[PDB]
Amino acid sequence: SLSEANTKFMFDLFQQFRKSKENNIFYSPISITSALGMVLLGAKDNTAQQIKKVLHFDQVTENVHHQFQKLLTEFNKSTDAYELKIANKLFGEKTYLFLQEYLDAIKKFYQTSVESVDFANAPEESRKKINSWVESQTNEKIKNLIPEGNIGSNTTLVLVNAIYFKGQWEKKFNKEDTKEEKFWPNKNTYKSIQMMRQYTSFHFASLEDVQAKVLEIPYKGKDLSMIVLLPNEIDGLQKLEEKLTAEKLMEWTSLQNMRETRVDLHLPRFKVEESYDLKDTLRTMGMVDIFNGDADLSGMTGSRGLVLSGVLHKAFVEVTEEGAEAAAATAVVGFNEEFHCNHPFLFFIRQNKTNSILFYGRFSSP
Repeated sequence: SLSEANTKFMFDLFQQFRKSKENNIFYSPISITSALGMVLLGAKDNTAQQIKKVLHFDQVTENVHHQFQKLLTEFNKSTDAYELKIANKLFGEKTYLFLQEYLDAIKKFYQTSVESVDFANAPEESRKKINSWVESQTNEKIKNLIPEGNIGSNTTLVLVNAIYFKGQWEKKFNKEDTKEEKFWPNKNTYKSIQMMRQYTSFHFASLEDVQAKVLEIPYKGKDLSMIVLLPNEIDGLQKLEEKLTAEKLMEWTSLQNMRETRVDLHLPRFKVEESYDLKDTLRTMGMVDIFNGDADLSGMTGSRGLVLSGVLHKAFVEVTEEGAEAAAATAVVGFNEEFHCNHPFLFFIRQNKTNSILFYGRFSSP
């Protein structure tokens, strides 16, 4: 199952991300999968086999690219209550020729469009053009995706994925009920925060065992939901993080294993913005040939010689009384019950029909 593969890669990412100093974590695993999927399509031999393993695409069954193409289709839908959109794009050096085969394949499986830019003579201005396209696909929430240092006059390829979601809560919060309260990042310390509050019935589950609770907060239309995992104890997050695997997430957070239940939901207004340099991270995870001289990306060009210089990700979420807005992008460069979220919690945004986790995060502090 592909949904499962993507969710496993999501946890493999999370364990790496835990090592940086940043308190909050927020990223789109699907955006990253999509960008690396476009790289895989042009990879060969061992270069390809390492990518497949990192993405868990070697564990999907029946061609994976076809299954991903079906997913991409589902992720482009707007109603009156929400917008979800995803796009893939290839920016190549103007004078540089890709295999028609490779172009047809990314067009077909990843809906990728192609734009030619002048990296050779204008690498800085090319950088800024890619960064603006990304703004343009993210309601301007992802700015400066690719910082200086990453594009040069020898750059021949930047593959980019952008994903954007904005949706209304099915049951909105009343701004009149929002109040300043303390948020405790640790047992013995606090920061002020605007706490939204409502009493309503939601699918709920108590996970007595990791000493946590789970809540589903639907978006209007119920195509998407935000799932939140709240440790029972102020300091219990570290255990929950150790025990939450893809298999456990799938069990605990399915409708099947939750129940409609009335909850004083207290959820803070919050905003998270984070950046990731993914090169060394993916290297650790198993993707080595692609970043060095062994690289085989001859499926892109017809011969070896292309190597990836970087992989960058940036992500944004904001939660308000009306709903939530979430965005991310990835660049690859080549050459009765209470649920009170007043201490750290995990959250994610899921597309319910496909069971896909589009965005995943940890809120540790305002």
